[PDB]
Amino acid sequence: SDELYRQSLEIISRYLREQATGAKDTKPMGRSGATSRKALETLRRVGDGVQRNHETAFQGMLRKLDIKNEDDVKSLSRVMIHVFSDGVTNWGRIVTLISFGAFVAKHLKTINQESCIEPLAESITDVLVRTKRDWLVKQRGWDGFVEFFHV
Ligand SMILES: O=C(O)c1ccc2c(c1)N(CC1CCC1)C[C@@]1(CCc3cc(Cl)ccc31)CO2
Repeated sequence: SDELYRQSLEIISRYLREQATGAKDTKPMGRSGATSRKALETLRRVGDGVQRNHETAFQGMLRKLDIKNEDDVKSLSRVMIHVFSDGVTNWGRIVTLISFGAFVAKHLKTINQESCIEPLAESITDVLVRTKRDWLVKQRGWDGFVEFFHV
């Protein structure tokens, strides 16, 4: 089975949902749980900071996307490919991809479209893993993510 994909989706899904609801999911993690738990803590620390440091730009892009429904949510894939995939890859940019995804998740809750949060997480994971697998594998995947941001 595609383990990198499965793990990425669990991490991204949990962060997005936690960010939108303000509550942690206490379900145990799936495979590679230890690493996934550390990746989630890393994301809470660096992801939350990113949304604040670039809050104005984040509010500007959200406005531009003018999300009101599911079709609008489905159009986000093309934008992520255009902006994230078409550029030099580094951990900072992957954190921005996921951090803005969480910013959108919060927005989805505000307009009562929470059911779109998991599909959004799946869209983000598709872009990340399916367009940057070689890079991720070379940087040791999520174990590398955790080491890179280690305090
Ligand atoms: O400049 C960078 O290094 C950078 C790196 C990655 C990025 C972006 C910028 N994005 C644009 C910025 C401007 C304020 C957010 C967000 C985006 C594009 C739409 C989108 C929709 C969703 Cl659901 C998630 C992530 C993204 C693609 O991920």
